[PDB]
Amino acid sequence: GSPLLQQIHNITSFIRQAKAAGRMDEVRTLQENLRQLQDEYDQQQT
Repeated sequence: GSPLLQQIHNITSFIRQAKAAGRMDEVRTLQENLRQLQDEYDQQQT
């Protein structure tokens, strides 16, 4: 739970910063990293 949530918080922040700097490749790969970790977090709780 909580450690995974920390990772999720951090990738979410990195996506915000990458969008603000107009770095598209970085945004798209990080969005896929986030999507995979969010499913892992949800399944562990589900």
